[PDB]
Amino acid sequence: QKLVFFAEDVGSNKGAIIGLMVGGV
Amino acid sequence: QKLVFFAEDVGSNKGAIIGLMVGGV
Amino acid sequence: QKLVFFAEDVGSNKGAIIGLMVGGV
Amino acid sequence: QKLVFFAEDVGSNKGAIIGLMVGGV
Amino acid sequence: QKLVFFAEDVGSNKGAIIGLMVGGV
Amino acid sequence: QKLVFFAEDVGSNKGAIIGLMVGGV
Repeated sequence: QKLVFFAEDVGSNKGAIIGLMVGGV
Repeated sequence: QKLVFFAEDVGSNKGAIIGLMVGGV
Repeated sequence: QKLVFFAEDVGSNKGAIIGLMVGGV
Repeated sequence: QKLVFFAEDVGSNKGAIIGLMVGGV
Repeated sequence: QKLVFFAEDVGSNKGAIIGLMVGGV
Repeated sequence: QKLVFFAEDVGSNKGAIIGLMVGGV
């Protein structure tokens, strides 16, 4: 008997998350 | 009998998280 | 019998987390 | 002249993030 | 002239982050 | 002229971060 439980990149961020961006005012 | 429990990159951040960015005012 | 329990990069930060950035005022 | 820059819960976690959960084997 | 830069819960964790949880084997 | 720069709970942890938890083997 062999069992494998595999989970990867769960709720993970590998990119850009930005609330807001303003070049100027 | 063989059992494997594997979990990787759970809730992990490998990118940029920024609340806000302003180039100037 | 063989059992393996492995967990990596759980809640870990390997990138930039910044509350705010202002280039100037 | 009044400026406001406001951000909340940017990339934040509220609630459960679970890679895997097994009741039993 | 009044400026405000405000940020909260940026990349913060509230609640549980669990890589793996097994009731028993 | 009044400027405010405000940040809270940046990359902070409240609650449990658990890599793995096993009831018993």
